[PDB]
Amino acid sequence: TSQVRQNYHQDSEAAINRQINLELYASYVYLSMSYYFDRDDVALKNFAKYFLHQSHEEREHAEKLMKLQNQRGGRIFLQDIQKPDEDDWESGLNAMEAALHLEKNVNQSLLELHKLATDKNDPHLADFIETHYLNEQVKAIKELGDHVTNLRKMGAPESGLAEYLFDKHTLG
Amino acid sequence: TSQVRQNYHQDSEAAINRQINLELYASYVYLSMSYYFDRDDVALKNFAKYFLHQSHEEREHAEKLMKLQNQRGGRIFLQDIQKPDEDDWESGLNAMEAALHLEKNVNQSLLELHKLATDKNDPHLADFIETHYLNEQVKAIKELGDHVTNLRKMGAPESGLAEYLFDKHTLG
Amino acid sequence: TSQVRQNYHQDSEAAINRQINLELYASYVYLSMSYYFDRDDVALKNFAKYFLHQSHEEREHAEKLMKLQNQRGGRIFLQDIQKPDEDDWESGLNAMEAALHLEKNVNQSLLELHKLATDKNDPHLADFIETHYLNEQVKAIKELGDHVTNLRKMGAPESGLAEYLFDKHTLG
Amino acid sequence: TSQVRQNYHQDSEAAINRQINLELYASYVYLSMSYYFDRDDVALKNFAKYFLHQSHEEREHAEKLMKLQNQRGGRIFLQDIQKPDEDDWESGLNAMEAALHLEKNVNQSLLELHKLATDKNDPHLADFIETHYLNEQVKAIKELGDHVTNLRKMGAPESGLAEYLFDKHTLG
Amino acid sequence: TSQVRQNYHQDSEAAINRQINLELYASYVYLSMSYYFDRDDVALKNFAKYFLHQSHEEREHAEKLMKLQNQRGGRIFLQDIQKPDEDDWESGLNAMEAALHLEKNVNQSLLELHKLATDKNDPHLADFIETHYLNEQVKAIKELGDHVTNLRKMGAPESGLAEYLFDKHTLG
Amino acid sequence: TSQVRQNYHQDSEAAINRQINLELYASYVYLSMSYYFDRDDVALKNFAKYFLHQSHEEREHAEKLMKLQNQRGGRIFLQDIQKPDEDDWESGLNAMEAALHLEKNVNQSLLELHKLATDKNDPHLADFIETHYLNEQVKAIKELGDHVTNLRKMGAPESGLAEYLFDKHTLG
Ligand SMILES: [Ca+2]
Ligand SMILES: [Ca+2]
Ligand SMILES: [Ca+2]
Ligand SMILES: [Ca+2]
Ligand SMILES: [Ca+2]
Ligand SMILES: [Ca+2]
Ligand SMILES: [Ca+2]
Ligand SMILES: [Ca+2]
Ligand SMILES: [Ca+2]
Ligand SMILES: [Ca+2]
Ligand SMILES: [Ca+2]
Ligand SMILES: [Ca+2]
Ligand SMILES: [Ca+2]
Ligand SMILES: [Ca+2]
Ligand SMILES: [Ca+2]
Ligand SMILES: [Ca+2]
Ligand SMILES: [Ca+2]
Ligand SMILES: [Ca+2]
Ligand SMILES: [Ca+2]
Ligand SMILES: [Ca+2]
Ligand SMILES: [Ca+2]
Ligand SMILES: [Ca+2]
Ligand SMILES: [Ca+2]
Ligand SMILES: [Ca+2]
Ligand SMILES: [Ca+2]
Ligand SMILES: [Ca+2]
Ligand SMILES: [Ca+2]
Ligand SMILES: [Ca+2]
Ligand SMILES: [Ca+2]
Ligand SMILES: [Ca+2]
Ligand SMILES: [Ca+2]
Ligand SMILES: [Ca+2]
Ligand SMILES: [Ca+2]
Ligand SMILES: [Ca+2]
Ligand SMILES: [Ca+2]
Ligand SMILES: [Ca+2]
Ligand SMILES: [Ca+2]
Ligand SMILES: [Ca+2]
Ligand SMILES: [Ca+2]
Ligand SMILES: [Ca+2]
Ligand SMILES: [Ca+2]
Ligand SMILES: [Ca+2]
Ligand SMILES: [Ca+2]
Ligand SMILES: [Ca+2]
Ligand SMILES: [Ca+2]
Ligand SMILES: [Ca+2]
Ligand SMILES: [Ca+2]
Ligand SMILES: [Ca+2]
Ligand SMILES: [Ca+2]
Ligand SMILES: [Ca+2]
Ligand SMILES: [Fe+3]
Ligand SMILES: [Fe+3]
Ligand SMILES: [Fe+3]
Ligand SMILES: [Fe+3]
Ligand SMILES: [Fe+3]
Ligand SMILES: [Fe+3]
Ligand SMILES: [Fe+3]
Ligand SMILES: [Fe+3]
Ligand SMILES: [Fe+3]
Ligand SMILES: [Fe+3]
Ligand SMILES: [Fe+3]
Ligand SMILES: [Fe+3]
Repeated sequence: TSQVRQNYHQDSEAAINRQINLELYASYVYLSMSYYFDRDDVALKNFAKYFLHQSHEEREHAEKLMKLQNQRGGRIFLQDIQKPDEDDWESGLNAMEAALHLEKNVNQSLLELHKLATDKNDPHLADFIETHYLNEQVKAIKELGDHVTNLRKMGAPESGLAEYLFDKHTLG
Repeated sequence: TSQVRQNYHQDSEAAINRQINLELYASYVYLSMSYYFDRDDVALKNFAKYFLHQSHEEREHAEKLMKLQNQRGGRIFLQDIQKPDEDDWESGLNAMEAALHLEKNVNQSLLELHKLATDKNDPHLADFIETHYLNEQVKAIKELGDHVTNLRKMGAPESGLAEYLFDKHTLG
Repeated sequence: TSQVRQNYHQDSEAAINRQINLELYASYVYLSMSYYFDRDDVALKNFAKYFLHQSHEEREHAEKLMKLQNQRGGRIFLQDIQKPDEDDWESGLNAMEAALHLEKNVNQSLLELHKLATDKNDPHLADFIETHYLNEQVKAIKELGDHVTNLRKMGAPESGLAEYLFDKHTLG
Repeated sequence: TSQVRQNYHQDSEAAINRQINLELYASYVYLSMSYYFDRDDVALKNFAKYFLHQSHEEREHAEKLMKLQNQRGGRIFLQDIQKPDEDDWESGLNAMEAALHLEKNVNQSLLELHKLATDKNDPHLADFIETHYLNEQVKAIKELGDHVTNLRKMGAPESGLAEYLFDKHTLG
Repeated sequence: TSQVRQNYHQDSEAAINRQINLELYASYVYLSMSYYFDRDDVALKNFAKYFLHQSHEEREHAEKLMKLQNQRGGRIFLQDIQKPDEDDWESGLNAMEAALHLEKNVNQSLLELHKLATDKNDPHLADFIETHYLNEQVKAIKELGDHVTNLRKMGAPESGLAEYLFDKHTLG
Repeated sequence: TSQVRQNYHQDSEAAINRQINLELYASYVYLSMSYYFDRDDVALKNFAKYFLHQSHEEREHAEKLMKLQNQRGGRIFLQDIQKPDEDDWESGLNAMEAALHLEKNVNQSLLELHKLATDKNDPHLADFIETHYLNEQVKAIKELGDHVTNLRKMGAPESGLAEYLFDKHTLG
C-alpha cells in the first residue's frame, strides 16, 4: 500500500480513474466542436474560441483529478479517450445543446462519485468534489442553458443571422 | 549576364515578370472593389476599407517580386495592368466571391511558379515562393471563404441589413 | 441620376476618370524607375527610394480623385494602366528628366481639367483641383528641375561619381 | 468540394487526420509520464513538470494541424486517442528513453507526410511540415538524447541520487 | 549509430563537414581582406570594418552547421583552413570582386548540398539550407554586386578618391 | 619600407606572423572541443559554452596581433590553420588537460617572442607582449590547472556524475 494512503477506498480510487477519463473525453468533445466552427463553411470564430476554451478547461479538470489520485495514494490507470459521437455538429445551437447534454452527464458522474465518497466515509474526497467540481458544473450547465435559450429565441439554427449575431455579441 | 546571376533559369525570370503583373492586377481589382463600396448608393465603408487594404497589400507583394527579380539578376519587364472585369461589383457578397475567385487564380499561378522552380532545381526561388507567398495565399483564401459563408448564411445580398451588419461587425 | 449629384457636368465626370488613369500611370512610371535603380548594375538605392516614394504618392493622388468622383455622384470607370515608355531608364539624370517631362504632362492635364470646371461653372471642382493638385504639381516640377540642374552641373551621366554623390547627399 | 480547396489531395487530407491523432497520442503519453513522476513513491517534480509541458505542447501541435486541415478545405475526422503502452514508466531514464522512441516515431510519420506532399506536388503542405514540424522534431529528439546520455553517465536508474540531481539541475 | 540519427545519409553528413570547412575558409578570406585595408599604405578603415564583420558572420555560419551536424547525429570532422589565395588584395574594388567570386562559390556548394538533401529525401536538411543559408547568400551576392558596380562607376581603383568616398559614404 | 616602420626587426615581424597563426590555431582547437561537448552522446552544454568562449577570445587575440603588425609597418602573411590533433576529446577532464597543454605551448611561444623583442631592443613590442598576452596566459593556465584538479578530485572521467556536476557548478 502507498505510504500516504489513508481512508481511501479501492472503489473511490477506481471511480476517480473513471472520472479522469470522462473529463478527458469532455475535453475531446469540445476540441471537436471548436474546429467544426473553424470550417470555412461554418465560420463562427467565437463559437470556435468558446469551445476551445472549454476544451482546455476540461483538460485542467482532468489534471487536477490525476493530482488528487496521487495525493491520496491511489494509482492512475488511463484508458482510451473515445472520439466524440459526431464529426459534424450541424449548427451553433445544436453544438450548445450537445454541450449541455455532455455537462449534465459529467455532473451525474460527479454526483455518483460524491455519493460513493460519503458512503465510504471519505470526507476529504467528498469535499474535494464539492469544492472543485460541483459548483463549476452547475455554473457550466446554467451558462449552456442560457446560450441555448438565446439561440432558440433569436431563431437559430435556421437563422444564420441569429447565429452570426450571437457569435459576435455573446461569445465575442 | 548579370554579375549576380546564378542558378536562375530564363523561364523562371519570365515567370517572375508574369507574376509581378498578376499581383499588380490583383491590386487594381481590389482598388476597384474598394471604391465601389464608397459609392453613395452602396455606402459600405468597411467593405471599402477592407478592399483598399487588400489593394495596398497586393502592391507590396508585387514590389517584393520586383526586388526578387533584381536580387537574382533577372530583368524586370513590366506590362500593362489590365482593368478589372467589372465596373459594378453588385453587392458585398458578390465582391467577396469575386475576390475568392481572384485569389484562387493567383494561387494557381504561384503553384505553377513553384513547380517551375523545382523543375529547374532552383531551391532559393522555390523557398521564396513558399515562405512569402503560398501560406499568405492559403490564409487569404480561407478568410474570403469564411466571409462568403457568413454573408450567405446571414441572407446577403437580398438582405441589405445582412451586408450592413457584416460591414459593422466583421469588417469594422 | 445619383441622389448626391449637383452641378456636376458629364464632361467633368469623364475628365476625372481620365485623370484617375493618368495618376495611376504616373504611379507605374515611378515604380518602374524605382526598381531600375535597384538593379545590381545600377545600384543607386536613394534614387530607388525617391522614385518609390513618388510612386506611392501618385497612388494617393489617384485614390483622392476616385473619392472625389464618388463625392460628386459620378461613376468611376477604370481603364488599363499602360506600361511605361521605357524599361531601362539609362541613368539618374535621364530618369529625372523623364520624371520632369511626366509631371509637366500631368500638370497640363490638370490645367485643362480646371479650365473645364470653370467653363462648366463648377467652383467646387475647380477649387478641388487648385487646392489639392495644382501647387503640388508646381512643387514637384520645381524639385525635379532642381535635381536635373544639379546632376547636369555635377557632370552626370558620364560621371558615375556625380550620380553616386547626388544619391548620397541630395536623395539620402 | 469546399470552396477553399485547391491543390489538396485526398491522400494528404487523410494523412493530416492521421497526424492529428498521432500528436494527440503523444500528448497523452506525456500526460501519463508527467503524473507518474508525481506519485509519492517516485516524487521527481521537475520530471513531472517537464513532461506536462511536453504534453501541452503536443496538444498545440495537434491544434495547428486541425487549423491546417480547415485552411486547406479538408475535413477533420477524429479517432480515439489510444492509452499509452505503459502505466508505470519505471524511472526517469526509462521515461526519457520512451519519449525519445516516441519522438522518433512522430518524426518518421512527419517525414512520410512530407514525402506524400511532395509526391502530390503540394508545396504549401510540404513547407508547412518543414517550417512548423520538422526542425521542432529534430530539436526534441536532440534534447531527449542529451537527457538520456546524461542520466546514463550519472548512473541512472540504479542511482536514485543521479535522477534526483538531474531533476534539480537539468530539469529544474 | 547515434541514438538521434534518423533519415540522415552518410553522404549528407560528409557534405556538411565539407560545408563547415568552406564557411571557415570564407571567414579566413574576409579576415585577410579586413587587415589588408588596415595597412598604413591602404588605410580604408570602413573597408576594414566591413570585411571584419563578414569574417565574424561567416564563423557564425560555420558554427550553425556544426550545431546541425550534432543535431542530426552526424560527427564533425574538421579539416585544415587553407590560407587565402592572395596576401595583397590590391584595392577596394579588387577585394569586393574577390568577395563576390567567393560568395558565388559558397552558393554553388550550398546549392549542391540542397540537391543532395533532396536526392536523399531529407526535407529537414533541405529546409535548413533554404531557411538559413540560401537567401542569405543571394542577399550577400546582391550587396557585393551593388558595391562592385558603384566602385566601377565612381572610377575605382585608379581613383583613390573614389575608394575614399565609397569607404565614407557606403561603408561608413 | 613602410613609412611607419621604426625599430621593428625583420625577425620580429616574422615571429608576429607565426604568433598570429598560433592564436588562430588555438581558436580552432577550442572550437573543436566546444562542439565535441555538444554531441548527443557527450552532452555537457557548459563545457561546450566554455570552450566556445575560449575560441572566440583566441580569435580576438589573433586580431590584435594582426593590428600590431600593421601598427608597426610589418606585413601580415597568413598560413593555413591546421586542424586539431584530435577529433574526439574523450571527456571533460581530457579536454581540460589538452587545453592546459595548448596554453602552455602558446605561452612558450609568447615568451620566446618577448625574448626576441628584447634581444632586438624593441621595448614597444616587449611591452605589448607583456601587457596584452603574458598575464592573460598565466591566468588561463592557472584556471585550467584549477579545473583539471577539481575534475580529478571529483573522480572524472570515470565518474560521469563528476563531469555533470562540474559542468553545472563550475562552468554553469
Ligand atoms: Ca486506505
Ligand atoms: Ca479498500
Ligand atoms: Ca483503479
Ligand atoms: Ca472507439
Ligand atoms: Ca459514432
Ligand atoms: Ca453517428
Ligand atoms: Ca447519425
Ligand atoms: Ca456561483
Ligand atoms: Ca544563371
Ligand atoms: Ca537559362
Ligand atoms: Ca523575361
Ligand atoms: Ca485592356
Ligand atoms: Ca470587360
Ligand atoms: Ca463584362
Ligand atoms: Ca457582364
Ligand atoms: Ca522551404
Ligand atoms: Ca497560418
Ligand atoms: Ca448635375
Ligand atoms: Ca451634364
Ligand atoms: Ca465618364
Ligand atoms: Ca499597352
Ligand atoms: Ca514602347
Ligand atoms: Ca521604345
Ligand atoms: Ca527606344
Ligand atoms: Ca480657390
Ligand atoms: Ca509652396
Ligand atoms: Ca483540390
Ligand atoms: Ca484528390
Ligand atoms: Ca480523411
Ligand atoms: Ca484501446
Ligand atoms: Ca498495453
Ligand atoms: Ca504492456
Ligand atoms: Ca510489459
Ligand atoms: Ca535549431
Ligand atoms: Ca539515418
Ligand atoms: Ca547512409
Ligand atoms: Ca563525414
Ligand atoms: Ca595549404
Ligand atoms: Ca597561393
Ligand atoms: Ca598567387
Ligand atoms: Ca599572383
Ligand atoms: Ca530578402
Ligand atoms: Ca625598422
Ligand atoms: Ca631588420
Ligand atoms: Ca614575415
Ligand atoms: Ca594539415
Ligand atoms: Ca592527426
Ligand atoms: Ca591522432
Ligand atoms: Ca590517436
Ligand atoms: Ca592577475
Ligand atoms: Fe466545462
Ligand atoms: Fe469538467
Ligand atoms: Fe490578398
Ligand atoms: Fe498577392
Ligand atoms: Fe509626383
Ligand atoms: Fe500626381
Ligand atoms: Fe515534443
Ligand atoms: Fe509533436
Ligand atoms: Fe557573407
Ligand atoms: Fe557563409
Ligand atoms: Fe585562452
Ligand atoms: Fe591566446
